[PDB]
Amino acid sequence: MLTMKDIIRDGHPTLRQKAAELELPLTKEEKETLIAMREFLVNSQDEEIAKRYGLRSGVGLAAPQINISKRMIAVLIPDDGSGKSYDYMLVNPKIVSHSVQEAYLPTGEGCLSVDDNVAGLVHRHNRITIKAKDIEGNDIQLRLKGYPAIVFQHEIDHLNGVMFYDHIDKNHPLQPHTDAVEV
Ligand SMILES: O=C(NO)N[C@@H](Cc1ccccc1)C(=O)O
Ligand code: NI
Repeated sequence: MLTMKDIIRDGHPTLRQKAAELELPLTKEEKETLIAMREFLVNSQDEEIAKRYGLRSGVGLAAPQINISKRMIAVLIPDDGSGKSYDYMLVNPKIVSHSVQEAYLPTGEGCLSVDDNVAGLVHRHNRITIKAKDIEGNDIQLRLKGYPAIVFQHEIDHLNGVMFYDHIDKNHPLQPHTDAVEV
């Protein structure tokens, strides 16, 4: 199983590289590392396993964060309210379209790879369409709004060497953009 030992930290140069596109089919090694990335998120969300193994709670993980410079992401967003849950292991995820209207978490964002908290709103697209492959090479198209769109944008950022804190207005960090939706 993966643990916080496996997650590299702000300053590691792998987090600032552009992740390489994967060829398909995936190698067994690649499937296994993507299943383990999901398993980490699952483990990080069980309070007993997470206490026992000192896991931070996470809803998304990009392979660069375990120092693998490949374009795979895991998202595990539990039901929490609506009936909408998100459980996705994506290969070569790409945002193909998005809203002009922005969205932000009113408390800013966190990062398993970031030991500090950073204050500041991170404005993202309220709505996105993603095309990607699943672990078996089949085609996935996601239409996402609000919380999940923000999480996926966070994870895809990692594949392009971008960190949540790069989006933070240096002067007015807690000023919401006009007509930006609060999630
Ligand atoms: O750090 C990772 N993945 O990179 N995952 C974040 C996801 C996230 C995104 C935006 C706001 C809050 C949280 C986490 O702490 O669960
Ligand atoms: Ni992060």
